[PDB]
Amino acid sequence: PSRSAEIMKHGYPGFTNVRTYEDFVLSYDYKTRTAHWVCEHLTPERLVDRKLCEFKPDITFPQKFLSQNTDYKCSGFDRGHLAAAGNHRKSQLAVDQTFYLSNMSPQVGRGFNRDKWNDLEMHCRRVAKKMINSYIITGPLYLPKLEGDGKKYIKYQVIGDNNVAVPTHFFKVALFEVTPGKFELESYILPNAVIEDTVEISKFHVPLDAVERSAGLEIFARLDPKSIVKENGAKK
Amino acid sequence: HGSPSRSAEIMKHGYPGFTNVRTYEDFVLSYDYKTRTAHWVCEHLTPERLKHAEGVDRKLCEFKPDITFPQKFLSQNTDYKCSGFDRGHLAAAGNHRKSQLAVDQTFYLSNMSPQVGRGFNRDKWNDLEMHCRRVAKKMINSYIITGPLYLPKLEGDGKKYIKYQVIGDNNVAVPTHFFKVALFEVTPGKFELESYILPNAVIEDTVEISKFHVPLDAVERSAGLEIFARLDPKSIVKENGAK
Ligand SMILES: [Mg+2]
Ligand SMILES: [Mg+2]
Repeated sequence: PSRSAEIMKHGYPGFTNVRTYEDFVLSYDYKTRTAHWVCEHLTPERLVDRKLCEFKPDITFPQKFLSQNTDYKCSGFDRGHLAAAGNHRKSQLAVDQTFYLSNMSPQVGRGFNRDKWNDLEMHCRRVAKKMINSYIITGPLYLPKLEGDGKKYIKYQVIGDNNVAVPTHFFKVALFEVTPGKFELESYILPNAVIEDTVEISKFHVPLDAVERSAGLEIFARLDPKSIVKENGAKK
Repeated sequence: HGSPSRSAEIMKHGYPGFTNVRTYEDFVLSYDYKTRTAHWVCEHLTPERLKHAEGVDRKLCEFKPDITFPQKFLSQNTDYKCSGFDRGHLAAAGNHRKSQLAVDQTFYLSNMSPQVGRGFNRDKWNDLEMHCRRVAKKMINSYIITGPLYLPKLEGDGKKYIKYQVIGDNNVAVPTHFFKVALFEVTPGKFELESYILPNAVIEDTVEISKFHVPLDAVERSAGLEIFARLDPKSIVKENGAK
């Protein structure tokens, strides 16, 4: 209601099958059976037993477009939450909802979901605690690669009876309000793959344009570019 | 006086989705920023609308981007040029015969998908389009929803993959298949439904279009869309020629 406007202050990346939860906002893709994007707003103050949580479908979407635990089970992938449970520990209801399958994408486990991707999540929280407001957009990507015939193909696995898409990569875009009305921007794209623990997350910095162009989204479109005072660690 | 406004008339039986919608003069389109082609298009035909207004000429139309979408999500003629694929119109030029503007707009790249030419766009796919017009000439109203599909195949590792080429600087998706669903009003409030999925591939000319019938549910699951979702089932008197 008013919370959703707080979360979405800087713009909707898109308007497709939008659902507003207690403490995050999500756009769902009926074709991939995972999200287009999720948006979160963090503050030091906003940053309960996670063990009570249950992976389950959000049944406010049509049945024919749901993913299920059986799709992820024995798939070789984790149920990887886009809006991290660790970002929503203010109430049991908030964290419970991060375990909805609409907020999950199939993720490589060891080496990614459990490690380097988690490192990135921890980074955003660490910085968010020193900031006024923070906004995080997170979502899957399906990126082309050149093949042996010299042509470009998008190729991605689908898992389970419901053919849930396994993204090739994920994006995360963080906006940190360092001083009132002034923001630091950080944009990342990481492969859905085993990543060495030694790889610093800055190696995955990309221009925001890359995220937008690849995802088909318009990110922080309400925000005046002149209010961005730092971008991927570089002063502006 | 009460004759409906055009977009309302076209969309009488519901929007399959609401993403990046463009209402053109004589068809409605939902555009996919990720694939740089449509999610779906919807058209409404009647026998009268299939009577050509003399002087309207497809020869005067130009393929061109609809520049009202953000630049970074546009396709261009150069994406298709030398790609190995035709610019295949989802809402067919031949369905829009009553004004030059109306047919001009079918040549917007938003309404184009990369299609195999010989044996598909120019042949079996066109056979399906012609079939729909032939049937529409005998119905009170006809509604057609058309769109691209990206469908999985089982590979040798025992895993399923969706794989499709992307073409040009803008990485326009080449759909694996296309769907078409036609709703034919045969008597007031009663409808015949026809649903098809064809591969974006060379198809033998001798193959009957009816070989590509699928249940509507199949199209919906594949496309991630809710198609003719407001229809009472009792209003449907025939499905894929049956009943
Ligand atoms: Mg996780
Ligand atoms: Mg054609």
